Amino acid sequence: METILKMGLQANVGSVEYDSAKILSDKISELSDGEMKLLLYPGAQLGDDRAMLQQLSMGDLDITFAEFGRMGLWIPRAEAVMLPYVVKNYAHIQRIFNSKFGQGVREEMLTNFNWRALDTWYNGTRQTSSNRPLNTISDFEGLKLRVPNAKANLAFAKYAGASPTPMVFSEVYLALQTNAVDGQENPLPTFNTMKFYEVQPNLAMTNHIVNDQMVLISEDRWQSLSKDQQATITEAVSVAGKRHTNFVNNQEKELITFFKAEGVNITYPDLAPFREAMLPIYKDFDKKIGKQLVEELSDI
Ligand SMILES: CC(=O)N[C@H]1[C@H]([C@H](O)[C@H](O)CO)O[C@](O)(C(=O)O)C[C@@H]1O
Repeated sequence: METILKMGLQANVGSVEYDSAKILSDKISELSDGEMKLLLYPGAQLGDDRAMLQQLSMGDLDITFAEFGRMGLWIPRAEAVMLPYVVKNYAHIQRIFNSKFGQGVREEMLTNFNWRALDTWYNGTRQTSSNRPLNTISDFEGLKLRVPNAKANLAFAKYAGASPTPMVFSEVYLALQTNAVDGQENPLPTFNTMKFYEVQPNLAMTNHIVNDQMVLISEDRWQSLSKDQQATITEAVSVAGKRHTNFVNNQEKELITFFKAEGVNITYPDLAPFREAMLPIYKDFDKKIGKQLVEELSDI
């Protein structure tokens, strides 16, 4: 081996994201005949996504994952893509990523922050688990709902009427287990592999945020690779992404049966009241960004 790359991710070994990172790594080695290798640093051992993104900018890490909307911390308009109920499905996030708006964000990521977006995959639609059944939006009143350190998720919790509790991902299981919080929200593969179902007796299909999953490489690293090495990474990303998105789609169907068998009570609230409750988020965001951006993205 001669060219050694490093990838970091928050998700643990055993997660869909890790499984796909291992595919990346295996395909990079296979297609390069062992000349290239990808080392893997899971479980947020390097920090959270925000920290790993900075490490990519500095060249201390080569590859990491990030949602398009997470770019909003550095490129404010991108946040709109993570506001609850804006993105309808994966095909919609693909239209956004490929649109002139998406291209403009991707160019800014490369120019300012040394991030080259190679693809974006489907990471699932977030759902809300809890220690009591949630059948209507009114049931969110008083719910101590853990959220990531992300304003969109915090706003979902706030406008649903819950009491948002930001917390890093690695601390969630213990907080649920001890009832320090009453619930969390994440896609179903995550709810499975993090074992949150072991400590959450209810799951509500709020369908509130569609998460993509960009594969970012340091632009400096990319430019230093040969054309052959670039082709290897492009093909590895294509192979891994096809498998990732398909696995998430399959799991979103198959996991319902599994969670029921494990004793989880699954509820399906009417979502029209949830969508209505989120409208002030869009008005505020449009006011801050200076245009009707949420509506323009929703119509892309
Ligand atoms: C790429 C990445 O690290 N994604 C992580 C996301 C994002 O940080 C968040 O959605 C904001 O974009 O948060 C989690 O879902 C969470 O803490 O519940 C864990 C997940 O691994």
